[PDB]
Amino acid sequence: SLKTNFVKYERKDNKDLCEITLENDAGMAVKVLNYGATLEKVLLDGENMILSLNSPEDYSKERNFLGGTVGRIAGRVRAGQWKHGNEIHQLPLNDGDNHIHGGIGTDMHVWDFRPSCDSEHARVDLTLFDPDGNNDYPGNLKLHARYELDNENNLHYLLEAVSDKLTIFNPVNHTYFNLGERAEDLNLQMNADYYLPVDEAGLPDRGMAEVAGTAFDFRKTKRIGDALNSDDSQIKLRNGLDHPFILNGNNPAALLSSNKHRLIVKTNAPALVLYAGNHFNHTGIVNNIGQYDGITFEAQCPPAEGNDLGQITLLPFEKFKRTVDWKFEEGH
Amino acid sequence: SLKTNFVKYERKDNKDLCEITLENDAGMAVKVLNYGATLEKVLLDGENMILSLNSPEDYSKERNFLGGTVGRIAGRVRAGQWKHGNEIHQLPLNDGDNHIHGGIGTDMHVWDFRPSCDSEHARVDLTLFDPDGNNDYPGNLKLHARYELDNENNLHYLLEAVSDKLTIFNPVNHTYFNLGERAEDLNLQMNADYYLPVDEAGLPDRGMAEVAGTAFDFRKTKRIGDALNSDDSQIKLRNGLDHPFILNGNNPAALLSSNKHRLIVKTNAPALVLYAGNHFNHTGIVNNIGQYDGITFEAQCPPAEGNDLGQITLLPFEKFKRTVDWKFEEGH
Amino acid sequence: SLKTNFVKYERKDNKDLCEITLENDAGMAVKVLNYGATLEKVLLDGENMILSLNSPEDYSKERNFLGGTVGRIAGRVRAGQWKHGNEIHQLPLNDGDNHIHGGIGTDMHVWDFRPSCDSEHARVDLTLFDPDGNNDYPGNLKLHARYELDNENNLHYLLEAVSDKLTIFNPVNHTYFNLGERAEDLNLQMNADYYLPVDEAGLPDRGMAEVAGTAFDFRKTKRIGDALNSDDSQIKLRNGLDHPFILNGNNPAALLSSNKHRLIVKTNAPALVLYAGNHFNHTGIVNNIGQYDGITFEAQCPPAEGNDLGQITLLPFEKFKRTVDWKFEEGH
Amino acid sequence: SLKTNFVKYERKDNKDLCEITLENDAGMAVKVLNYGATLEKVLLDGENMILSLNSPEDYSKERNFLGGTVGRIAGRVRAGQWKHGNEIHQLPLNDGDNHIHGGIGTDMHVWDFRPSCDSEHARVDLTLFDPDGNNDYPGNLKLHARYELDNENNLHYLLEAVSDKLTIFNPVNHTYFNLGERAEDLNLQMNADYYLPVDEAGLPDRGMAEVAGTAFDFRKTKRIGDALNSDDSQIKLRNGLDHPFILNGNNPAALLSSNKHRLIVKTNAPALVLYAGNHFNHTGIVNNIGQYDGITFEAQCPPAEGNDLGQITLLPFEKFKRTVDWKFEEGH
Ligand SMILES: [Cl-]
Ligand SMILES: [Cl-]
Ligand SMILES: [Cl-]
Ligand SMILES: [Cl-]
Ligand SMILES: [Cl-]
Ligand SMILES: [Cl-]
Ligand SMILES: [Cl-]
Ligand SMILES: [Cl-]
Ligand SMILES: [Mg+2]
Ligand SMILES: [Mg+2]
Ligand SMILES: [Mg+2]
Ligand SMILES: [Mg+2]
Ligand SMILES: [Mg+2]
Ligand SMILES: [Mg+2]
Ligand SMILES: [Mg+2]
Ligand SMILES: [Mg+2]
Repeated sequence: SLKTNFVKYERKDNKDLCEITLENDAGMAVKVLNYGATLEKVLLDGENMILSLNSPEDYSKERNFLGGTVGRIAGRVRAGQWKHGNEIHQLPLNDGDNHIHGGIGTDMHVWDFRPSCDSEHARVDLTLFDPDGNNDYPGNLKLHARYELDNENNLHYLLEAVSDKLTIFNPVNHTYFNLGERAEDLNLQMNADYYLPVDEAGLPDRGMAEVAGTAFDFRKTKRIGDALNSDDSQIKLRNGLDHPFILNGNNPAALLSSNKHRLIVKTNAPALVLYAGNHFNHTGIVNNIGQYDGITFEAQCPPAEGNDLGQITLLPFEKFKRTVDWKFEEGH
Repeated sequence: SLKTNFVKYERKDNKDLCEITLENDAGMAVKVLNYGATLEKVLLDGENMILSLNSPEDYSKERNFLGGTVGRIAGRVRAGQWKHGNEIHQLPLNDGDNHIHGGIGTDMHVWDFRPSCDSEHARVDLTLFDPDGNNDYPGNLKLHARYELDNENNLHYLLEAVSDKLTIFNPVNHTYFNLGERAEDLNLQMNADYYLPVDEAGLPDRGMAEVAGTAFDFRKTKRIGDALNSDDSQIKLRNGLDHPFILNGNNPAALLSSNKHRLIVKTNAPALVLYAGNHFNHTGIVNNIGQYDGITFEAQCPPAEGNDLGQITLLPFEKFKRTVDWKFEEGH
Repeated sequence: SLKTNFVKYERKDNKDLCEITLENDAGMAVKVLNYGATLEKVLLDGENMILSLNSPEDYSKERNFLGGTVGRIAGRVRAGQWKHGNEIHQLPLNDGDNHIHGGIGTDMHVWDFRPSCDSEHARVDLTLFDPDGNNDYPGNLKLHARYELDNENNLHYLLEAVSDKLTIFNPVNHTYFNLGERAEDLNLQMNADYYLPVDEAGLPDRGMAEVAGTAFDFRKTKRIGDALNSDDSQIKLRNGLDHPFILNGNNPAALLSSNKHRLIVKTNAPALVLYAGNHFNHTGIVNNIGQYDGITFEAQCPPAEGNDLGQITLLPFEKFKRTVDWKFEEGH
Repeated sequence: SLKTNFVKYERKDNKDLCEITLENDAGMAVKVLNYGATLEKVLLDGENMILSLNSPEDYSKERNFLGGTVGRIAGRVRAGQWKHGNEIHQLPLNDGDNHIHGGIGTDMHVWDFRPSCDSEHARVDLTLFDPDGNNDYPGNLKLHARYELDNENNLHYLLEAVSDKLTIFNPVNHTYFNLGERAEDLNLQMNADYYLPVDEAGLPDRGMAEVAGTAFDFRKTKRIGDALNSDDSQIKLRNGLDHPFILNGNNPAALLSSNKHRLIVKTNAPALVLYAGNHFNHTGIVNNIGQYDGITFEAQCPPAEGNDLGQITLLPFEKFKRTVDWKFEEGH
């Protein structure tokens, strides 16, 4: 049967930290932490399809992002500045001259949760209240995340939010995928004809450039390591992939594959930000993960070159809705 | 036919007090009072499945909770305090050092009502306006309760609300179930692996504890009286069950049974607070009910240990929606 | 075919006054005025089922109510006063010591309109903006009325509204029905066990009274004239029927019949206010209508005895929705 | 397959200008610019059905309107004044004594965009944030435009918006149609019995006039050039058609035809404003288009004679929704 359960493993911020398991009748078990509404593991016949830390306890010892619901804004904001009309709002500069990842972001907070299931799905709904002014963002914000598993081995991620003030909001699920192997060795096809080259600060500075003729061309199936180990100046600059790709609208958004498994990625986001875990090195808390072991498909609106953030602006009471679907299937 | 009617029996607060009857074609009659949007009786072939007072008039003579729509917050709030950001709001201390049951709560107000029916349901919709600042709660609040009976002997309870200010809201239906017998003698199975132990003040103080190895273990069908008459320190502390149970997500939330009847409880709440009518003693207005005659399944977000009430916070204009389904069927 | 059209006949308030015709394939033609979103005629095989003035031009010469969308509040408000919390708002005293019919109400304004049709319906949607403070009511208000005709000779009336401020709103469609004859001679059955007796000022003063044993008993089919010509003190007081009836929830709300036609009335309102055109006398602008020629079924929340108007209070941005269905069929 | 793609061709306002192509399996390709959410081309078996500039780059060199999403208000506002209650708001006088086309309107802004497709549709969703006070309009505004192509050669246009302040909003899609020929030579049938004659300033001054007996009568199929070359005083005044037509509600709103093609126009707007490109003259940036080469069917609420703009007033948080459907089919 489709079923759910959870176990409490710790306390943080006067709240319980739990590990929630969703199971189906098709060989899949999904593990979620209410800490950061974090996707911890995706087990297909016992094999983990994503990067995970050594233990659930490890996730809250420091900020390592993997699996997390990162907000209020995932990625960078130039000079931490948001201009609307003749007004500019200043966000905290936690990334040198810029702002990144919401400051002390939502991936670091303990969310409330509620598991449920029916004849078609096993799911967990998570909620978080973030007060007006937290990390200098305007608006009381209510966030709702759902991870929902069906019998077709599709894991659906839904992230909804509402603010009571004009604000900016562009969160992302920060899961790294490896299909039980290493992302460097995996094949990728992606329906994106353009990417955003970035500057030394890691932000776009000239809008879209064609992927054609560059390391970023995944229009035809290509080994990820071919891009990572190329002499491409943008790859060298960011020590691997660390780049927004602008989707062309054809389905699926991305298809990641090994000889044994395939992952089909779909989303209502306009972009995928691909980061190949360029900084991992088998040390510290994350000693079980090395460089290029996993790759994100961060489904969000792309980071912007400057203070025009119209795309990610929410009116008071406007419903934000992000969907991502990760479908796991058998290889060729 | 599915049908409705009502009778006026009294006046209170310059309004009429009525008793509304919903009937189906499957042997069920449900009686509702617009006073407190209160579930008065659930008759299955003439046999009452819930605790009821001697007469409808008795419900409004004093606060005895049974059947009532208790709000704005059912249960306790530590120190009556709600912290959001750097702001704390103080609620009335009607429970010693703490706040309980909304002060002069919604179970004590006269709601407006409207019966209706169709080929599938007989229902009554009830509404209440609670002004900003009543019982020191922020926000004008509009509440809508519905009791809806179908031909499958399911009684659906829907409780919706909206506030025009940032506020806190966690109401509950306070029906006590007995299946025409005494709850102490009934069997219970409940899909909850954790409960919240409470302190001397009746509030949680350490988050979840496993039900395994305690009186609170209803994972396998167990006579309620076995828990009530056990030497468990938490049972002794609260003179019986008076505890939040955190649901594991598997269906149903609870199954209460006698040899003759079963009640299947489903809800979109994350918790059930179980209270076994520990204080009843066949005296006063409630002289027809004794200790442990009935048990609640209060479907709400759980009472919290402190002033972090994020789970029950509503933005202005945010729709709150609680569902409970009580399905009555024949025994084994 | 289901079809619509309109003709312009006059100018008022720098706007065009039009008469809109909805037609079906089942012998029905419905005439609507954008002046007051007014139901002008309901023609079944050429025979008018409702009271109408001599000409469309007559409707805007003075306030005669028939067919009109009367708001913001249809009927009386005691002392013109609305109490919410510790605040009381004062409405204009256009009814002696009381307020009635919204002051210079929405039945006196020129609405915008748009006809449309499809394979199932012919309809006209009408809209009106009423500014904050008009007739001393709070809130900018957007009203939307729809008259929609199908091939089953059902005319659906939908009235929706939203305010940007906490406010009170209880409009009604003021159509008088006669089935091409005189209402005094028609039979009526109504699923209401209670009515609200009124005082000398025409307002309720003691809540519900049983219809049983009074002129107001239409639980079993009865000639309307039997009530009108009875010695009942409430009938004498109001010179006929002028009374709220509280619906019991069984279907339909009312059934009005002659030997040739029947009208089946359904509504999502809790009450019908019945007024038998007690003041008409074949004089003035309305010289074609005499006493008791038609009867309203004003589907609204009932007039209240005092300043507690919780039932009709709207939060800012709360959607009000009233439906009425008038189905015309062949007699027995 | 239904498919989408886009190409970047320029930069403007620190954003990329792209040309988005939607294609189906029925011979249609639609080209959209994110600059002004502009409909650039509609190709049916290689033949363009609408007016287009020489190149996508031409659209942003100056304001020429064709294809554009023109807002916040398309068309004129008398004296630039909006009266609500006792308040009047003043808009910029960019049209002599009047206001027109939103000032520096939304057809001149770079919108964000996202293509997508499925088994039934190929679409592009575009969004724009317009700050409070831009062009002296109140309210932060979020606009969403969608162009959606199906396999029946219907192109659907959806335009939605929400403001956080009481405001006025009446945008339009400004596509000119020619069916690969010249509009002057095309036949038109239109289900509108009334038009709004205009004054020297191009605004209505007397409400509706019958089309019967005038050049504006398209109730029966008529060559557009017959109206354009007539001696009608309103045609002479505006150098061709430049007039609101008020729809009668029968389907379709308009049918434009050549010997080879037909265009079926449907809309939820109450009016179509018809402008026959009266000013084009094969000079300047638009040197490829001459007088009467194309005709708009601007689906909006009609321009008003004065400061009563109730029809186009939006409450804060009220959802505006315009639909237009353009279906292209084979001729007779
Ligand atoms: Cl801006
Ligand atoms: Cl490494
Ligand atoms: Cl907080
Ligand atoms: Cl006892
Ligand atoms: Cl009140
Ligand atoms: Cl008379
Ligand atoms: Cl006004
Ligand atoms: Cl020319
Ligand atoms: Mg601060
Ligand atoms: Mg390694
Ligand atoms: Mg106070
Ligand atoms: Mg006893
Ligand atoms: Mg005033
Ligand atoms: Mg007469
Ligand atoms: Mg300004
Ligand atoms: Mg030419």
